[PDB]
Amino acid sequence: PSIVIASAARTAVGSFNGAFANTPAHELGATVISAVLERAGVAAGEVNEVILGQVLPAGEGQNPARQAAMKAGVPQEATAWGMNQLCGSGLRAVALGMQQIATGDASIIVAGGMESMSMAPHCAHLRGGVKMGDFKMIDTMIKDGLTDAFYGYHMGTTAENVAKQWQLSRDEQDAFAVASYNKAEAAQKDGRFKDEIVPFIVKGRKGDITVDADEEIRGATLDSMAKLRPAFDKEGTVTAGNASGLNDGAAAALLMSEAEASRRGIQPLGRIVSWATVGVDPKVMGTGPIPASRKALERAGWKIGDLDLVEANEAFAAQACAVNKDLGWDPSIVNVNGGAIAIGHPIGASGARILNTLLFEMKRRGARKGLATLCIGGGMGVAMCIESL
Amino acid sequence: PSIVIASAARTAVGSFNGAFANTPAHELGATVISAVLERAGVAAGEVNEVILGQVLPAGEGQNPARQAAMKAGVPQEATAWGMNQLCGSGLRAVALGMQQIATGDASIIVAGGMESMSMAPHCAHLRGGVKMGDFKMIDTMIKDGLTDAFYGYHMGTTAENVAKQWQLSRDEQDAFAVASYNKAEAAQKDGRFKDEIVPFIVKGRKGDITVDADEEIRGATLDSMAKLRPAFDKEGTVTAGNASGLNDGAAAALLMSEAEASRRGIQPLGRIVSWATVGVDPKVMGTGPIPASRKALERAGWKIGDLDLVEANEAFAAQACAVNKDLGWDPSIVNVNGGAIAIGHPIGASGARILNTLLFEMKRRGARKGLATLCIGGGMGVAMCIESL
Amino acid sequence: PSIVIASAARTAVGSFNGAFANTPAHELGATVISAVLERAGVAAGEVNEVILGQVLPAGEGQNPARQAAMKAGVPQEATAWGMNQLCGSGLRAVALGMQQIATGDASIIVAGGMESMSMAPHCAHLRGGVKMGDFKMIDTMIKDGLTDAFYGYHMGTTAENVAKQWQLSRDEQDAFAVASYNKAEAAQKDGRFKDEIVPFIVKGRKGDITVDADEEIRGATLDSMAKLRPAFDKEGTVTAGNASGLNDGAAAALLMSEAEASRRGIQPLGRIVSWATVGVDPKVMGTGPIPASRKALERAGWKIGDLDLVEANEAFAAQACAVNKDLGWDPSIVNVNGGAIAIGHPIGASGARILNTLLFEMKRRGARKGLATLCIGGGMGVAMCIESL
Amino acid sequence: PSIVIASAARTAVGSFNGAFANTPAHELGATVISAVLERAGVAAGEVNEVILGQVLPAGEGQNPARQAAMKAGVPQEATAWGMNQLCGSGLRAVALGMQQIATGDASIIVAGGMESMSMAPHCAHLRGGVKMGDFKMIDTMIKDGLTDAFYGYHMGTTAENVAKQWQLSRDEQDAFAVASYNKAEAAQKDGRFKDEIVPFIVKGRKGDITVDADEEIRGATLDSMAKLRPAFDKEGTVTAGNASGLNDGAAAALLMSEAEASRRGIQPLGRIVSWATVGVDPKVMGTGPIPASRKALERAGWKIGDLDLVEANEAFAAQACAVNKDLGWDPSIVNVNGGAIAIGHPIGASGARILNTLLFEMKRRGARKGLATLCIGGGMGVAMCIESL
Ligand SMILES: CC(C)(COP(=O)(O)OP(=O)(O)OC[C@H]1O[C@@H](n2cnc3c(N)ncnc32)[C@H](O)[C@@H]1OP(=O)(O)O)[C@@H](O)C(=O)NCCC(=O)NCCS
Ligand SMILES: CC(C)(COP(=O)(O)OP(=O)(O)OC[C@H]1O[C@@H](n2cnc3c(N)ncnc32)[C@H](O)[C@@H]1OP(=O)(O)O)[C@@H](O)C(=O)NCCC(=O)NCCS
Ligand SMILES: CC(C)(COP(=O)(O)OP(=O)(O)OC[C@H]1O[C@@H](n2cnc3c(N)ncnc32)[C@H](O)[C@@H]1OP(=O)(O)O)[C@@H](O)C(=O)NCCC(=O)NCCS
Ligand SMILES: CC(C)(COP(=O)(O)OP(=O)(O)OC[C@H]1O[C@@H](n2cnc3c(N)ncnc32)[C@H](O)[C@@H]1OP(=O)(O)O)[C@@H](O)C(=O)NCCC(=O)NCCS
Ligand SMILES: [Cl-]
Ligand SMILES: [Cl-]
Repeated sequence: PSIVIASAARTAVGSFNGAFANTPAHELGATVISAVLERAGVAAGEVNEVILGQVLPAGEGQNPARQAAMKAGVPQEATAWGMNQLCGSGLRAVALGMQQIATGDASIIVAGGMESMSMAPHCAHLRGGVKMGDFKMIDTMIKDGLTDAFYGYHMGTTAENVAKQWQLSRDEQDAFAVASYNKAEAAQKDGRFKDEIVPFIVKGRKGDITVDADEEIRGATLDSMAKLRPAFDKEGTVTAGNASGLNDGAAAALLMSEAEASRRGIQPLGRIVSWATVGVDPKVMGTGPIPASRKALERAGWKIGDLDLVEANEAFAAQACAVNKDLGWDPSIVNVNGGAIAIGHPIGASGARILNTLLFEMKRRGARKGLATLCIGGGMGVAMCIESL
Repeated sequence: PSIVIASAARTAVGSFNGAFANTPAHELGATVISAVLERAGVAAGEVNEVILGQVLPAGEGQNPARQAAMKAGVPQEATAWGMNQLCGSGLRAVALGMQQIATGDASIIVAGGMESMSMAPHCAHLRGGVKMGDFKMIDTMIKDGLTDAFYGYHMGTTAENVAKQWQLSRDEQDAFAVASYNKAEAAQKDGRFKDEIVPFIVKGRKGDITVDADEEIRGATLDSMAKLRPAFDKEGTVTAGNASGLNDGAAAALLMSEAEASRRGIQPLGRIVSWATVGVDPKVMGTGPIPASRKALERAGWKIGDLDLVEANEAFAAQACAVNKDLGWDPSIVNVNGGAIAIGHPIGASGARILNTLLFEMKRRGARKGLATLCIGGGMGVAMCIESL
Repeated sequence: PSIVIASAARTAVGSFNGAFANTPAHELGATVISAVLERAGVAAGEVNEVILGQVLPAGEGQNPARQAAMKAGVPQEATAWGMNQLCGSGLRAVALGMQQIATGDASIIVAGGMESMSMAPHCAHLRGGVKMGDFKMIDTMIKDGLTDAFYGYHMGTTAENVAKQWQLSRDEQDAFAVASYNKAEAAQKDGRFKDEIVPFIVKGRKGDITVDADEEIRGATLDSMAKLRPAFDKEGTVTAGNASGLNDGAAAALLMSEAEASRRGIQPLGRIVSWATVGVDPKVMGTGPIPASRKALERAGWKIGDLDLVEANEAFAAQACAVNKDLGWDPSIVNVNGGAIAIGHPIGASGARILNTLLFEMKRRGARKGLATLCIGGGMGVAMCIESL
Repeated sequence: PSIVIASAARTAVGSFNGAFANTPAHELGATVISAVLERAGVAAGEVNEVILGQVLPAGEGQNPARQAAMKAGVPQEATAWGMNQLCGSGLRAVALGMQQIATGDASIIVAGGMESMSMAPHCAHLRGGVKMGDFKMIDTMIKDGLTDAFYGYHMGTTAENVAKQWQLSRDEQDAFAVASYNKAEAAQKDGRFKDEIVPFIVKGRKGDITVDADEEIRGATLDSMAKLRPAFDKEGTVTAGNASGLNDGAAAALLMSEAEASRRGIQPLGRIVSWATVGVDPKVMGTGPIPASRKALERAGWKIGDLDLVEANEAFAAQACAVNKDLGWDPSIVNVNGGAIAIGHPIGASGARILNTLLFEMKRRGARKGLATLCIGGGMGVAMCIESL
């Protein structure tokens, strides 16, 4: 069978404790679900299932994916569930939703990801009681999202391991960072994000605020990156500038068979040709996209040179430089409008975020063969190949 | 294609703050993952992916499914992720794992569920700061697992609504409870749970303790159940006895193609013929399995009378009577060895728990056509049809 | 015997989460202790005991009064302790320190009060453990400082009771408020607070900041005060403007016998002639100063008309108007430089704050007979009479 | 003037999380206040002021001393306040109340101490917000009661400093421990605690329980105490047996002039002749009573040999041996009925607890000149001399 992406939308990537500081994840997910239905002309009463990836759902209630679907207008007859493959969750939900229609068990799937790292609460197991002494209040964002459970240190330390393993100097990593900021700043000015971004209405008590611009996009220079202190180790290279930040947002895509799009007169953004996921050593989780993209290309029967456009998520400057240096694809086609270093890294939603950036990127310049991939904590990677119709 | 279940295992369902009081979820998941590999003769280096459902992973670290696979012995080459469809998570992971091999994207899948409601922490959003006044510490088990996010009350209140519409007397619900305990009492005595249960070693500081028996099995009487006070409403019918409890445990199943099983000389427990999931009104979420089982049966080409054994999860006595009364299947084949009212309700693992109980019961008494289904909070249901080889 | 006040000092009253947001109470107290020693020519090695009132010391460590004395330079040979009579703590410590020298058990006492309501933590009894359900995180400032333990409502409700019992209109309370702001702002412009205020250096990571002005002194308007909604009752008269705020600060005074001051050539600010404390009904705790000041005046043998200057703490506009209406003293001599409505209300330190304001105003204009008094939560009041040497 | 102790009472010292696990301090204080009034024939409407020492009042509400007086029956006209000199609060409150009558400002004072270390909550300053990362939940009992704010370690470490500097072997410390337990067991068997102890009725949901016996009194052996591991240092000498525990309780005494007692026909337990408090190095806070008792004896004009009975609080076995070795008084008259090692150490109430034990023992065996003293955290000590009428 053939599965296409009829429409795709995403909210503007918000800053940590920024515009979406007090906005739950499912409310951001409800906006993109309603948006992909409007952009494709499909009614809510036709969605079979909603698949939204989310890593930090603590305190939001029973199944925020169902809450997002019901709030967006999807009726009670449909189903919904959340998945967690860390950073590659947003892209795997699209592949999982692709398999739902592939196995003949569904006809229309709204799949994507949503994440609100600002609303992540602090937790502590208190059922057994604390008879005496102090106890830690654990940050769910850091513990369940940003710390490798096998070695105990942050994901930035795994980037330091990649930097030591590939011999990536502080100047070479900062040079890759400023390139991402310069490509993202030009894209926001030229309006290359307006098609992907659906405006979100932050309902506040002191009036309403419309968010329709990635607020983590700033202007960095090569000298403003050499003054940043290392954020993870006292003798390291990864700083707050050459590393992706903590962000909120949501993204989704409307999936359907290739015959259904022709029946509805829908012109899909692209067709899902192949997907893949492979694991690596958690010490060097940043090398995840290397065998994942090659396995995706191997299943699609495509060479690396056949690709016309690449979206490789920039979790860190060290991991992004190695993947580009190793795969050897033309860096002029990788993250043409910037990357997660300049846009943001909403863990649950970043998988579908770079998919939105890629799908509209293939349409805007006439690219035919695209590829999106991300690195995953704990030593994993996911990749998907998209062809234009 | 054809997907079979080569092996299945489950831990004993532990009580709230009982044997697994201080045991993380992924440790229980590691035992079942390693068990299904031993019972089938498949090495750990052959698992492509691990799909484990889990509702309450707060404070356990990055992707507890990955931690369970690595601790069980699954190498770094494989991938892993967690899913959340509330109570139907344990069963949907099997269907999702079936689709991985169906689409030719995987060869060996270890799928199931794990949940540790005792290790569920209390949380509170504290990033924005508390300027003044008291703030609540939210229990993640109740909030993210046992409260409908659309009406705000407990799952027990939804059972009262099902009881009001289906005319289920106070005595008729207690009669279903004692029937579940008496069938569970006979199953534990006759040893019909020893094959499915894999022993877990609770390593404590005062020696080691082996857990290989469901510690929630007691002897209930009809008069000891009519004196229980309603635990959810001041004037109701749902009590602590006729409702599922808070429990810990894990369960899984090894998935593989039917040709691969014959090539390895494995005798599969059964073949996955059909699956389905549909949503219902959140007011009567206990009626989830009603439209789900018919959709699963219609895809398999089976009549309702064709089933030889049924495992319908007993979230509440009210919901179980309604699901049985509407489909009209012979009550002698539903939960022959007892149900969740007497065994326990590990949210993430209950979907695969009743699958293990069904698979080993179908094999020991020669049943050919089986069906497992559960109700899901928020108004959903999941069902799977299994045939024996 | 005769006990005089050789010197007195106070820190600038800081706003809630303002200049002293991250400054512990004992650090503010150490500055005032060092100040009263410099202004009197007495060394730190001569202080026999340090008595500092403090209402909210939770989480600050063992006996913050001892920490303030040690940090200020008082040697280990001396003693120190903290007391708690709520809002009258700052003034009762002076009377208690006066009794130390009166009974011949001490010769030089540094007495006063300190409070940091911004550093008040949230607490919860967790030793018995929370098996199930949510639990409240109790604000120590609200619970242990601003809530009557006999009727359960805020201290602002007791002001409403005083307003209802004394028939104090909303316009009369706001008129008293703007009068307090105008007297304090004009006093701050004319520099009538520089003598009392000792500058505090808030050592922050982004440089040092000197605080030498009560930062809650603002310009209020009658129309900007009549639009404020009542903060305690939905249909009431006490608002955030006509009520004292939550504030941080410290104040103290160096006590010594009248003969020792003449031996040291010190000109004391005043002599403590009489003191008194009496209790009232907790429903109308604002009437505390009424029988306390009358008992203090009778012990000194003074009539109400004999007073030349009065400092009656303005906890609320309702409580302050009632005290003036009952005692009947000339309002032109009460709070000449403003009150707690415009300066601030650090509960533990407010008792010594108005003492500093009274002592320095009596000295500059030649007043001989003064009286300071405050209302106390739970239905109490404290008052002290000061005569000039 | 002359101030006598007309009556005295105390609650049984409860164990940590024991009989008084859920009993607030002021409820224990209300029982002792009512008890000292009945034993002297004085009504509650005659008490001028209530002075209760308390170290851990976090979360109990506004001024727990006021709550204890009101619940015991003291009318609203009277006043009440709490003081905090750590371990010397219970005894210094008696001295402060003695000075109230000495300066002619009061006639009848109910003074003592109360402490409920089991009800001590965990706290954390959360107004400024936790931007990122984990934060500790501070135990108010450990932080504000048992940790030296100048060196950061527990009070047990100060005992280790005393033990190393005074040449006190670990076996000599354990030998002092069993002597305290054996003297307490014999005193409890012979009923020498019945006069001082007033029964407390713990009102629980499962019926009422009368507590009239110190539940921390057990039978210890020399070999069961020499096998205990040091609780403060990994290679130390202070164990859980030779150190005082965490306990709850309350104690008080009714103070009045010697002439007023004769007017009422009251036979006082003793007359307060002298009191004193002096500070020492916080490194060796256990040596507090050494210069404090010498100063108290010098104010009374008594030599050490003039004492007939001594109550020296046993905070630790190391500090108690050093105080006896330096002062050189006959150990046969010190703690005849046992000490805090076997009875308990309620911080706020220990000062008045050993006062009750001293007052009733001096009366029962005819002792004339007595002395009570305790060591105080942060490097202080307090002592009081009592003579018989
Ligand atoms: C690195 C990290 C800790 C930054 O945390 P942060 O401090 O709250 O973010 P900030 O923007 O405040 O960075 C701190 C400083 O750097 C500055 N800064 C950020 N980006 C900059 C840039 N491009 N140029 C210059 N300065 C920059 C900030 O303005 C700030 O200024 P300050 O010195 O006054 O504080 C966070 O982004 C991170 O850990 N990212 C990786 C997390 C993650 O998702 N890992 C998994 C990926 S798979
Ligand atoms: C978990 C649950 C049992 C809570 O009841 P509970 O009040 O917390 O149970 P308790 O903590 O009071 O302790 C268990 C009590 O039940 C009693 N009990 C348990 N099984 C019993 C039996 N078979 N016969 C008689 N009494 C029994 C115990 O003796 C105890 O009595 P007690 O209250 O006097 O001490 C249940 O009411 C519930 O809330 N389930 C929610 C989980 C859920 O939603 N499942 C469906 C998912 S859709
Ligand atoms: C009354 C109380 C709850 C105020 O709470 P608060 O909101 O945190 O204090 P605020 O100053 O921030 O009041 C908030 C609003 O009122 C405004 N406001 C405050 N004082 C004002 C004034 N004098 N004129 C005009 N506006 C004023 C603030 O600017 C703010 O407006 P905005 O936030 O809408 O822009 C608090 O001050 C209080 O409870 N005090 C009681 C003290 C007490 O009990 N003492 C012991 C009694 S013995
Ligand atoms: C010493 C201290 C750390 C121990 O706390 P604790 O361990 O909770 O006290 P416990 O009652 O639980 O004693 C626990 C252990 O010691 C043993 N123990 C206690 N008292 C004993 C005794 N009298 N004889 C023999 N063994 C004893 C217990 O049985 C247990 O050993 P176990 O593991 O074999 O069961 C704690 O009491 C403390 O900090 N005390 C200091 C109090 C203080 O500083 N007061 C102020 C003085 S200035
Ligand atoms: Cl002196
Ligand atoms: Cl009197």
